[PDB]
Amino acid sequence: ATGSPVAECVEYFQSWRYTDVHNGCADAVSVTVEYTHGQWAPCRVIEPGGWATFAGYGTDGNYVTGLHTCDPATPSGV
Repeated sequence: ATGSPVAECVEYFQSWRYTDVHNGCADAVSVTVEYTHGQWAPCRVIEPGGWATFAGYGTDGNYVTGLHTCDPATPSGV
C-alpha cells in the first residue's frame, strides 16, 4: 500500500551488495531498479515468489533506490 514501486507484490531488501527483490504476486512480473548511478540492470522479470539480484549500495556498485515496473523485455531471454 505505502511502498508501491512496481507490481507491488515484489519486495526488495538491501543486504550490502545484494538488493533481493522477492515477489509474491503468484505471477511473473517484470521489475526494474533505479540506482544511485546505474550498474545496468533496470529490467528483469520475476518468477512468482522469486528473486532478482541487483547491485546494492556496495562501494563497487551504487545503490538501488527505487523499483520500477518493467515491460516484457528481459536482457537476453534464451
